[PDB]
Amino acid sequence: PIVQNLQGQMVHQCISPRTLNAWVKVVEEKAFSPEVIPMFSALSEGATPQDLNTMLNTVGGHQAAMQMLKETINEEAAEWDRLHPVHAGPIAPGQMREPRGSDIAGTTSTLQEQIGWMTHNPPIPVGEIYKRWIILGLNKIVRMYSPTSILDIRQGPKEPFRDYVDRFYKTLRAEQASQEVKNAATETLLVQNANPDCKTILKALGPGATLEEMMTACQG
Amino acid sequence: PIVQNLHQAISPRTLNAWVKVVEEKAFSPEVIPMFSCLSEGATPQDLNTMLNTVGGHQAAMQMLKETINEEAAEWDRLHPVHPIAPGQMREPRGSDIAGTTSTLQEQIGWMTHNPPIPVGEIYKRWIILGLNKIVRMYSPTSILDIRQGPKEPFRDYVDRFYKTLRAEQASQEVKNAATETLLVQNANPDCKTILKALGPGATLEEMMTACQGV
Amino acid sequence: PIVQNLQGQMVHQAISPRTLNAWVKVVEEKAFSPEVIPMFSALSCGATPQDLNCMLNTVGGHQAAMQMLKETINEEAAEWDRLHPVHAGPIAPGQMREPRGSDIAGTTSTLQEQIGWMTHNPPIPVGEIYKRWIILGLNKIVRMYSPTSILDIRQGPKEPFRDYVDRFYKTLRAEQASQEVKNAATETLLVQNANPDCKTILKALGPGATLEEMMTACQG
Amino acid sequence: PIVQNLHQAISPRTLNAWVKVVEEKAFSPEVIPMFSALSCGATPQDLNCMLNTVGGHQAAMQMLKETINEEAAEWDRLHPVHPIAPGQMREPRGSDIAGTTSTLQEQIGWMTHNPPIPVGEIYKRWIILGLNKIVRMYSPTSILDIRQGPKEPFRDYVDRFYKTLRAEQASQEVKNAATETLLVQNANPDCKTILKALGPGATLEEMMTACQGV
Amino acid sequence: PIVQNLHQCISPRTLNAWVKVVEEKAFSPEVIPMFSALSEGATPQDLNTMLNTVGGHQAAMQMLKETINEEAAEWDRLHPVHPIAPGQMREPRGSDIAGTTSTLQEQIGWMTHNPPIPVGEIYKRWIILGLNKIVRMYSPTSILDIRQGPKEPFRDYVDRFYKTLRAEQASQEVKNAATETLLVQNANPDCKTILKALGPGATLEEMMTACQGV
Amino acid sequence: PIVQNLQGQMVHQAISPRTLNAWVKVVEEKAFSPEVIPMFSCLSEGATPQDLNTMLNTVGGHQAAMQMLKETINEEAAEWDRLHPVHAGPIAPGQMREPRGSDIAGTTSTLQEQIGWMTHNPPIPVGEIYKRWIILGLNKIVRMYSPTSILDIRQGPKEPFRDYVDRFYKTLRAEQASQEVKNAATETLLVQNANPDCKTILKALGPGATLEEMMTACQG
Ligand code: NA
Ligand code: NA
Ligand code: NA
Ligand code: NA
Ligand code: NA
Ligand code: NA
Repeated sequence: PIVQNLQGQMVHQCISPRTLNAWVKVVEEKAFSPEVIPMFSALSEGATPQDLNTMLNTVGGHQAAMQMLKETINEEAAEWDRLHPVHAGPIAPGQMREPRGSDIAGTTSTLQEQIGWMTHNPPIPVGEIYKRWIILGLNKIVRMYSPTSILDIRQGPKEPFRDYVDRFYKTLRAEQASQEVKNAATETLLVQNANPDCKTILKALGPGATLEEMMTACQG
Repeated sequence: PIVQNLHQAISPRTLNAWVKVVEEKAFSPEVIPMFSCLSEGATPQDLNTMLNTVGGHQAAMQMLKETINEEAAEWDRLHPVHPIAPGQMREPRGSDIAGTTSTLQEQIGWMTHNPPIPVGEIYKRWIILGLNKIVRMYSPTSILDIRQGPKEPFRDYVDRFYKTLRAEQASQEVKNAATETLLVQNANPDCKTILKALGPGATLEEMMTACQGV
Repeated sequence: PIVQNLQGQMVHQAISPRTLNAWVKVVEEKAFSPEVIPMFSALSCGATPQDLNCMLNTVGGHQAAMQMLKETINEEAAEWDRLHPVHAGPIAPGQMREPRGSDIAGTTSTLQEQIGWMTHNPPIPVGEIYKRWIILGLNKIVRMYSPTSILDIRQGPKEPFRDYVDRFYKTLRAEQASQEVKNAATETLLVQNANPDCKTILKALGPGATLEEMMTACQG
Repeated sequence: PIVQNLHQAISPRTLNAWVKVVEEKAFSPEVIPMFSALSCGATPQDLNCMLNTVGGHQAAMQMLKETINEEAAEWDRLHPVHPIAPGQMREPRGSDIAGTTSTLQEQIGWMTHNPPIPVGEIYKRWIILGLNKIVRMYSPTSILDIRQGPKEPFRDYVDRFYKTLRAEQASQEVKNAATETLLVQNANPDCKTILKALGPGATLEEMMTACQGV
Repeated sequence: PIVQNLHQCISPRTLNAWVKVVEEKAFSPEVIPMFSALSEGATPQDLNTMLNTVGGHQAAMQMLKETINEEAAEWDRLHPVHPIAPGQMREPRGSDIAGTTSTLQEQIGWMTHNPPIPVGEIYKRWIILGLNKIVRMYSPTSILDIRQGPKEPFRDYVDRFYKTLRAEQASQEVKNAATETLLVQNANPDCKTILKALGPGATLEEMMTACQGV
Repeated sequence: PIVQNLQGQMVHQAISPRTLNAWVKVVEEKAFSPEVIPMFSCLSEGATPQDLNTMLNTVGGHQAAMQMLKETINEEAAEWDRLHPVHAGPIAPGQMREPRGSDIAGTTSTLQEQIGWMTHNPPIPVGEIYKRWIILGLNKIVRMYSPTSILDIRQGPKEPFRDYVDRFYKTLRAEQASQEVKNAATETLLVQNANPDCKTILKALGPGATLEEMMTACQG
C-alpha cells in the first residue's frame, strides 16, 4: 500500500502478512456475510491494484464466487474502456500513458506503473478505482449468498423478539436495501412478521414507534 | 487515526480487537470503555469501519443508527449552514461528522485545521451515547431482582449487584446511594442482620469484611 | 502514556490495545493475586490519569472490588484537597491551574490538562500520583481477597515441605507483611506450622538457619 | 528483503507464515499467490531460506530443484559470460541468480545497482514456474471427473469445478470457455435442463441463480 | 531497558514471555539463559518487575531475596560510602543497585553516566547467582541415580544424564570429565560392554553411534 | 544482532524474544529434522556469538545433542588456534587483539569485543565464523538423529508412490548427500526400492526420466 508516514514523505510498502492472514481468515470463517465487505475495505486502505489482487488471489475456496467476482471486474473494465478511449501516441518524456480497464485491474500494468498513477499530480487513484469494482462484485455475491429471503424471516412462537429482530436486520443487511429502505421495512414487515402475541403488542403501540420502543414493548 | 509521533491506516489488530470484544461480551458495560480506548484519535471513517465490521447484534446496530440520526438532526438544528473564506474549508453538517457525506480528506482537514474541528471526537460522543442506550437495554435483570442467595457468598452477591447497577447506568452519586440502602435490603437474612448492626456510615470494605464470616 | 523515544523528544501516544488486552486478561485469570499489582505497575509505566481510568474501566466483573477501589480513590482525593487548597484566581497567561483531587483521578480534567501537568517544569506527575492512589486501593483488595489466614496454612501429613512453604509465603504475600516481617515469620510460624516429622527436623537445626537450609533439611 | 522506507533480515513471522501455509494447504493453487506476497522484495538468499525451511513435501522440493536447474541452464545458454569495468561488478550466471554460488553482498549489489539487475525477481519467476508444475501434479481429480451429485447444491459443485480448474492451470480464456461447456454438461440432470433452457450468453451469476431453486 | 537505536518501557511481551517461562518450566536450567536474554539492557527496576510478576514459586522467590541480601551486604562491606562533586551523582549502595532504595531516574543516571556504572548488569549478576542455587535445589534426581534402563534407548539415557548434570551445575571441565566415567558406569549392561570395548579417548558421537545398535 | 537500518547507520540491537521463542519452539517440535538447520541460519542472521549462545543455551532437553554440539565447537576452536597463533604483544592504542577459538565461541570475549571485531574494517566476522562451527555441529546431529538408513526406505505394497518418494528424499536429506549425489540416487535406488508393480513401470520408462515423469508414471 501507500500511506504518508516516512516523516512527511509518502512511501510504498509491502502488503503485511498479518493483513493478508487477517483477510484470508475472515473469508474462511464468515463466507461473504455482509460484515466481510467493510473488513475488505479496511484491510485494503491505500492498496495498489497488485495488493488487491494478492488479497483476492490468496483466497482458496469460494472459487465459484471468485469467478463471479472476475466476471463483474471484466464488466466494469469494459465500461471504463468505452468511457475512456486511449488515443494511441508516443509517450511525451515527462508524462505516463492513460490506464486501460485491464491496467487498473492490475492484470496488464506493473507495480511501478501503479505507483506512478497514484503518486502523480493530479492523482489517478487506480487503487481506489479497482477497489470500487471489487466491492460492487462482492455486494452481488453477498446478496447471492444470503440464505433466507426477508419475507421468510418470521418470529418463532417461543423465540425472544430481540433474537427475531437480530435475524431480521441481518437478512436485510445481506439483501442489500439502502438504510432509508431498512428504516422503512421497520414499521411494516418487522411487525407483520412478529409472532401473534408480540404483533398485537406492536400494533397497540401505534405508528412511528422507534426500534427501542418496539423491543422494550416485546421484552416479555 | 491521527497520531502525534516523530494520518495512519486503522490497524487490523485494532479492528480484530474491537470485533472480538463485541462477539464475546455482547454490550456488557465494559465494552464501551474498550470502544473509547480502541478508537483514540479515530476519524469518523475509522469509527464507521469499527461499527460496520460488527456482523450480528444488527438489531442493536440499527438502534445505534437511529441514535446517531437523532444527534445529527439536533446538530443541524443548532448549527444551520448559511461562502468559503479563501484560507478555510466548509462547515461540517450532522451527516459530515457521522462520516456518511464527507471524505477522509475532508475529515483530516477539519481535525488538523486551526482552530481544530474535532469531528472524530464529536461523532465518538454520539456513538457512545448510542451504546449506553443499548447497554441499558441489554442488561438482563433489574437491580430490584438482584437478591443474595441463602448459600451465596456476599462477595459474589455484591459482584452481581454492582455489575447490574453498572449496566442500568446510574450517576456515581446514585451508585454510592444504592450502597447503604438496596445492597443491604437485598442481602440474605443472616448477613442483613450483620449489616444493619454495623450502623449507617459503613464503607464497602467494612460491609464485605463483616459478611466474609457468614 | 508519555516516554521519551521520538528521537530525543518526549511525545504522548495512544494506550496500546495489546497493553489493555494484557491487563484485562491478567485480571480475568488471576483475580487480585498479589502478582497482579506489579503487573499493573509495569503495564501503566508513564500512564496519564486517562490511561489509568481506561485500564480500570475495561475490567468487567470484580465490580464489588472496583467499587471498593473507587471508595479508596475518593478518600485519597479528599486528603489531597485538604493538604492542597486551590487559591481561586484568574489563570496568568503563561501558567495552568493547580490540580484538585478529582483532576488527578482523571474525572474532571482533560488529556490536554494532564499532558500539561506532567510535561510542565517543575513536573506535576498527575499520572504517578493517581497510580499511587490506585495501588493503595488494590493492596486493600488483595489483602481482602487472600483466601486463608497465615495461621491456617499448615503442612499436611503427606505434603512435600517445598509445597507447604510455597503456600505459606504466597499467603503471607497477599496478607501484605513487610519483607522484614516476612523474614521474621520464617524462623517462627513456618516451623510451628510444619508437620510433626519435619518440625522435629527444623527445631534440631537450631536458630538462624536460612530457607535453603530448612528446605534442604525437609527434602525427605 | 530490500525495502524502500524513510536490506533487512527475513522476518521470523514471514518464515513461520510461509512454512505453516505449506504444512496446512499442500500445494493448493492459493499457496503460490501467498508465496509471491510473502517474498515481496526477496533476495535469492531469502527465497532459498523460505524453500529450505519446508520440511516434508521433499518429493516436490526435489522436482522444484530440477525445474530451477532447467531455468538456470536456459539462462547460461542465453547469456554466456565472456573483464570487470572499474565502476561495475561481474555478470550473474544461472547458479548466481538461484543464490547457490553468490553471497548476500553480491545479491544486494545486483538489485541496488543502476541499471538494476533484479536477481530476486528473476529467481522468483523460476521458483513460481516450478510450483505451478507441482500444483498441476498434486491436483487430485481431473476436471472431467468433477460431476454435480444428485443432492449436491449447485453452488457447491461450481466451487469444486472452478477449484479443480484452478489447479489444472488453464488460461482465463480457457477458464471462461469451460464455463458455457463442461460446467453445464457435468451438472446433475435436473439443473442441466434448467441451464440449457437459459440459452447461450448466460453469466455465472445467472446460472447459479437459476439452479439455486433446484 | 536502555537500548542504542537511531530508556524504553519494559515490553508487555517481554513480561508475558518471562512469566510464562517460569509458569511452564519451573527453574529447569534453560530458564536462566532465557532470563538473561529477556533482561538485556534491563534497569534494576525492570529486573524487579520481572521477578515480582512471578506469582507462585514464592518459596524460591524468598530464597532468591535472601541471596540478593547476601550480595548487597558483601557490596556494602567492599564499597563503604564516605560529598557530591558538582558534575557527578552519588555512589550506589547495595540496596540502590537492587532497585529497592533508588529511582528509575537515579538508575538511568548511573548506566548512561561516563564512566558507566552498570547497575543493571551488576544486579542481574546477583539475581542469576540466586537462580543457580534454586535450579540446583529444584533438580529432582542426583546424577548418581540416573541409570540407563534395560529397554531404554541410549540416546534417551544420555539426554536425562546431561540434563540432570546441567541442573546440578558442574564446570564444563567436570561435565567433560563425568562423560568417560559415570555415563559409562551408569549405562545398562549390554551397552556398557560395547562402551568399554571402545577404549578410552571416545567422543560422545562415537559412544552414541556405538549404542545406537543395542 | 547487527544489521544496517538506523537510517544509513548499522546499530547493534537486543536478540528478539520472538526470535528466541521461534527457535526454541522449532527445536521442541521438530527434533533436528533437517529443515531445523536452515531455520537456525535464518533466525541467527547478523547474530553476535553471544546471541548464538543464547539461542543454543535456551534449548532445554536434547542435552545429549547439545553436549555433542559443544564437542564439535571445541574441535573447530582447537583447529582455529592451530591455524591462527596469537603473537602476545601490548595492544597498540588504535587496534584490538586477535580473537582466539574460545573468543569467537563467545566463552572468553565480551559483547563489546564481539561488536568490535564485526564492525572493524576490514571485518572480523566472529558472528558468521562461530555460526559456521555450530552448523557443522548440527549437521552431525541431524545425520545421527535420522531414524532409518536410505537402504531401508522401501515403497510399501499399498503405499502411494508420491508418499514413498516423500520419505525417500526426506531420509536422504537427513543422511546429508550433496544435491549432485541426491540427483544420482534418483535413477538408481529410488527405482530399485519402489514396490514390484511400480518398479516394472519405472524400468519400462528407460534411463534419464525426470522425477515428474517417474511420479506421473506411478500415479496409479
Ligand atoms: Na432506537
Ligand atoms: Na436506568
Ligand atoms: Na521434475
Ligand atoms: Na493442465
Ligand atoms: Na536461602
Ligand atoms: Na552440585
